[PDB]
Amino acid sequence: VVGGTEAQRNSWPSQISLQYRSGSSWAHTCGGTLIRQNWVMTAAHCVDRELTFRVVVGEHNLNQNDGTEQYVGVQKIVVHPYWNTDDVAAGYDIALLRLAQSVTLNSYVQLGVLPRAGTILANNSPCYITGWGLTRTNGQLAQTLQQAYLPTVDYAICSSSSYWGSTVKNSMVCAGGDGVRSGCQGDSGGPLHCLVNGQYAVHGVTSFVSRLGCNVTRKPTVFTRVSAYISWINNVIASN
Ligand SMILES: [Br-]
Ligand SMILES: [Br-]
Ligand SMILES: [Br-]
Ligand SMILES: [Br-]
Ligand SMILES: [Br-]
Ligand SMILES: [Br-]
Ligand SMILES: [Br-]
Ligand SMILES: [Br-]
Ligand code: NA
Ligand SMILES: [Xe]
Repeated sequence: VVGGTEAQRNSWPSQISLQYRSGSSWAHTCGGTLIRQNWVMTAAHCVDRELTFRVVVGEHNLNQNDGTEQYVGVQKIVVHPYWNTDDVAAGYDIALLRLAQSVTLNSYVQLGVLPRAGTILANNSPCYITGWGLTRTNGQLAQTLQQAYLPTVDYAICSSSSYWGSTVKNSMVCAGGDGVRSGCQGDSGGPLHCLVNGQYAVHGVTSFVSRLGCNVTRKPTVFTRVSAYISWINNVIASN
């Protein structure tokens, strides 16, 4: 998250850190959203590689004991069957991870609430992106969970020529684009939390930014629109 501020440790308890094994250690690669005690919603591109993944729930500082973490292996990965890794602009950047164990809920570990199917936010709706991704373009990961205020940019504006043109699809949510604040690498798969009727819900799964860089004016961060995938998500959880 570029231009973010440090999240309070109990503000976004469905955020997870998706990590892969590297040697005798684990490296954060992506975010995700806990949506069931044994299911995480993340971006399909996050699990393109044939790695060993784990999820950490109740994580705040990647590199320090918080006293609240639960570490759990990924037992099954269900990528959207229409996903194509060399066409992120096609969409379908969404995947569900079944955990090897059901995690325990507490103030630090809670299910993310998802929007109702079909729901589209008004232009400039209030949202926060959260994650441990780079804090600058070609920078380094955040040690502590970051949040940045990233109002939505609706499909008409974001699919216009000045913005993303035909690269963005209506199955995506755009947010930000102010040149200062953005998602960045390592935020992929994590949530966009948008305030609706007084409740935050996860409307977006972070998918991509500009090849030019993370905080690029008129290149808002692009997210998979969760409310386009509610039936998919329910079908997968019900079948697995
Ligand atoms: Br949350
Ligand atoms: Br559950
Ligand atoms: Br699998
Ligand atoms: Br269990
Ligand atoms: Br909703
Ligand atoms: Br939307
Ligand atoms: Br829809
Ligand atoms: Br749906
Ligand atoms: Na930690
Ligand atoms: Xe990203």
